[PDB]
Amino acid sequence: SLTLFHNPASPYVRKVMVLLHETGQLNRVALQASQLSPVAPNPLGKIPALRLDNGQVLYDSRVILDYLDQQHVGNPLIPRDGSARWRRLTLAALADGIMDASVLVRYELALRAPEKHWEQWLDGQRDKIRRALAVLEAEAIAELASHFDIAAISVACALGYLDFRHPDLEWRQDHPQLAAWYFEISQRPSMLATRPPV
Amino acid sequence: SLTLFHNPASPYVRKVMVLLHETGQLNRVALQASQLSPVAPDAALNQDNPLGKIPALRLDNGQVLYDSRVILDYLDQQHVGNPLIPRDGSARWRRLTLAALADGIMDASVLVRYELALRAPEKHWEQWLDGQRDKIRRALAVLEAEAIAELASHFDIAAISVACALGYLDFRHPDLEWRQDHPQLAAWYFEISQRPSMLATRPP
Ligand SMILES: N[C@@H](CCC(=O)N[C@@H](CSCCC(=O)O)C(=O)NCC(=O)O)C(=O)O
Repeated sequence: SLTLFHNPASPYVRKVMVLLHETGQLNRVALQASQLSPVAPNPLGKIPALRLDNGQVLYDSRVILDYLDQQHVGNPLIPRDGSARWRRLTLAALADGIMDASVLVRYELALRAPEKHWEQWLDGQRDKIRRALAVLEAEAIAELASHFDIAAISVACALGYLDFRHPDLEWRQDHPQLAAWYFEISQRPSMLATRPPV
Repeated sequence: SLTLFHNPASPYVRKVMVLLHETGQLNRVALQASQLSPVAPDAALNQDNPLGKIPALRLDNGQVLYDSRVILDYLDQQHVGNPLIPRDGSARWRRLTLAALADGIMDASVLVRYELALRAPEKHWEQWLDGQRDKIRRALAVLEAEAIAELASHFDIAAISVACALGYLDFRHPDLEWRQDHPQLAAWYFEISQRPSMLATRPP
């Protein structure tokens, strides 16, 4: 079968796992436990990475999601053409950017020695997250609710990661519509099954 | 019109500019200059891309696309020549994976630039810097070992992305040697650097 190089904490892996659940493809993929190397190091250790039967490996998560969305016969979760394609992919990119910034803040606080922390840098990354959440609340609520697709899955996983690694960034208070949407989609079997450990 | 947030230093912007040049679409896209960093944001950019990153592409109706991969995907469908991103089949995912390899080199290279140029020297995290150096080297080794013929076969999304990553290494990290251990990649890069699209999009 397909082998997915996997880690249960990664929000980028989670996107893939949620799509697999949602599209009924989970039983087609074997999860290979894979080691994180955030400080210093599937020869490139890409996570997620998807190995096909010829030994060739696909990455990163966006490429893997694109591939997997074409292997099932249900409604596509990534629009194949038209304005909706780039709108949903931009919303997904917005979510990926929330993840990128969240991961940078996490790696700094969890892995860099305190003496080497840079507050202006950390605040700059926090600001990206705040600005992105504001856009979602102001512009994207109806859009997210319309279809649990590439955009909704990516945002959901970004929000899950914020709760997981950054509980002290309270985001529900200033984004109540996003909070209500998230509470609901959090109960989907795909989301329940893919929560990060501890 | 279309408006692209732009500077000549960014290799992600460069991928877009190279595609525009290769596909004959430059005269459709206005450039809006952006100077920015995570500690010095562009407030005009932030109103369009809340992540505060370039490229971002404002469409005629004011809808904004980002990040670079989304913009490349859109622009590749706005010309009637051979696509630079395969739209069907195994080739799509191989070429996009190679592009992702290149984007990984760029991502690491940019984080290293910000560490060395912006963060105070006494706060430089040597062990992480070493890690990033190694991650870049391993990616280059994979290109050298596995992808040379593939890159030379078509100057497409994969070739453009790799080329922009190499240009960025030379630009921001000239003291990081990459040619010595990757001669086939170096030779390919020397050849495609002579393409008009590459010559026209060099960093300052
Ligand atoms: N995923 C995005 C990444 C884009 C990206 O990181 N762009 C960089 C400039 S590269 C040039 C840095 C330099 O001056 O050397 C950028 O906008 N940095 C601003 C910031 O992170 O605040 C994409 O693919 O478009």
